[PDB]
Amino acid sequence: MDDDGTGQKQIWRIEGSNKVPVDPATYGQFYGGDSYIILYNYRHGGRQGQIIYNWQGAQSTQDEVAASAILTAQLDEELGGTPVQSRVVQGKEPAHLMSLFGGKPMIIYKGGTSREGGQTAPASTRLFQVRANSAGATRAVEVLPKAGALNSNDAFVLKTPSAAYLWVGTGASEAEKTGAQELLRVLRAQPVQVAEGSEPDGFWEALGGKAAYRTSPRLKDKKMHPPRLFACSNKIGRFVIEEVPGELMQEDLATDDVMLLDTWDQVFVWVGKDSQEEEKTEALTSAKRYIETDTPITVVKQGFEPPSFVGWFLGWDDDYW
Ligand SMILES: [Ca+2]
Ligand SMILES: [Ca+2]
Ligand SMILES: [Ca+2]
Repeated sequence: MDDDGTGQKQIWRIEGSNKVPVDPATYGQFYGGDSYIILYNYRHGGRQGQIIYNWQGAQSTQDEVAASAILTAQLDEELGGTPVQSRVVQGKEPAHLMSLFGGKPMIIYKGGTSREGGQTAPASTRLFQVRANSAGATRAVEVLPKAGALNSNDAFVLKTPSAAYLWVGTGASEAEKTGAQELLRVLRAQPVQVAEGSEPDGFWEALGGKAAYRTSPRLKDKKMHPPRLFACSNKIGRFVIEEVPGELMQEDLATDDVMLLDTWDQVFVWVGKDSQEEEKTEALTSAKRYIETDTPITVVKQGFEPPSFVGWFLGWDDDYW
């Protein structure tokens, strides 16, 4: 897609069985608990065009997903069947969708709406993980405001009732720092800038006390062989290993298989709780083989992941499974 992302867009959120307009002043901000529809009208190389992006937040329920399916069939038909359709889950957005918000980062809040509970209110202390990919696309994902949630590879924003902080990992890029600044503008708070290793007492206090967090040599490295995740499985009748692209999300770890995370200087073998013995044995064999064609191999179990592993994921919830 060569279009520059500056065409007219409309964004609706799924609320029960309806789609409901989102405040246009907040375009680029989404609730991870919800599902959205973006109708993007553009003009490129002489001709007009249309795309519908169906965006699914990582905590969106199965009924929201079914309701957007009907809602998109309705929109498609209202428009005469003219648009290009594309389904997208959180963290796997193509470049073109990321460009729609004017160089701003996509911001993803905790919470959302449901038929039962309505619109959740924002917490009074919130933490945001700001990560950008090789190509400069930036995502700011809200997580639980604990010290353990930090990782040296990224920038973070911390907003309390009384103060705001912009924490900067040793490994954080300039695109991640810029993105944190833009989140801070949307939050209407002015930051105290904080480098990793020289945090003020107020920063730790606001996170609930100082603690160990997600770090390693590789996570700390600025230079960036950026890490690769693989799914290993014998569910089809034989053992195979395929790559999982896009941002590393916790949903990508298949709980009935074994996963390999290659951070170059190390290889993690994550073992799903419903994976079979043979999947782990063969994955250990394949990792060892891949390494020797040119390094610790660390085995980790679902629910008992060390911080060196978890730091590579964009958002982690300890009560996800
Ligand atoms: Ca929801
Ligand atoms: Ca980073
Ligand atoms: Ca399996």
